[PDB]
Amino acid sequence: HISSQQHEKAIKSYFDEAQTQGVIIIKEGKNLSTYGNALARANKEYVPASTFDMLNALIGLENHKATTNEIFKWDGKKRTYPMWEKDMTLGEAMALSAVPVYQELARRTGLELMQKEVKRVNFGNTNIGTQVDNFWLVGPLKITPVQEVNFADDLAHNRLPFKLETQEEVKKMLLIKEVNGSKIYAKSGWGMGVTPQVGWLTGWVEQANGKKIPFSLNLEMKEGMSGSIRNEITYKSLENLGII
Ligand SMILES: *C(=O)[C@@H]([C@@H]1NC(C(=O)O)=C(S[C@@H]2CN[C@H](CNS(N)(=O)=O)C2)[C@@H]1C)[C@@H](C)O
Repeated sequence: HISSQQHEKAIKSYFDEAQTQGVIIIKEGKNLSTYGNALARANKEYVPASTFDMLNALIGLENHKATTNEIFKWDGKKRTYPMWEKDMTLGEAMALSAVPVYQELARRTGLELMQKEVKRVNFGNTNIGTQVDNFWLVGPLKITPVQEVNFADDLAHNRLPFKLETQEEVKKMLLIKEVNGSKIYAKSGWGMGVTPQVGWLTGWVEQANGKKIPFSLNLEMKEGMSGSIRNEITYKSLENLGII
């Protein structure tokens, strides 16, 4: 039916029309495919930004720094987004990308344990530096879109080196959409502490039949853009490829 030339052209056009530069990497079984309008982004390093929340949550839970029902209280200080001015569980903080919660979690884990855990799972360049509460936001920790799709593939298949229950607890936190029997699990990212800014959407689709298809979208955000472009491009791409 549809030629891969036409798939490549369609997905490129989604990035072109959002007036950005980006890539989406899709993995099917063992085969990695790179689509978009700036393919060379695929092996370039960027800050993980809020995508690190997934591994922050795995580490915190595995090491009993939190539980999935624990309510992280708002301290009452003004926050960047009014939606973050409330009490929340890790799960809620995951959907809202509430960095103050993931910062508190990182502080509980602590620098020594954080570094050792980031090494053990071999995440990105694995370097967190000396600042426990912003290493995923402004450097030194970096990761390529290929490395992110591989992380999502690992987590989707319970292959990371954490208890199965830890991985299931985090995965539950990541359900963002259901489309005709398919379930989309993903974590968004928007790094505003770097120039240029980076947008991420990394997760997988779980199809009706049980197959999991991981993906990582990576693009350049500029002041002005709506964050929902990350989602809109992702769904359009997955739909174009008949994955959903
Ligand atoms: C982490 O990257 C960063 C989070 N990440 C996001 C995000 O949307 O991925 C935000 S933006 C904030 C939370 N969601 C609201 C926007 N919704 S949407 N659909 O993206 O337009 C406002 C924030 C910058 C941490 C480090 O702050």
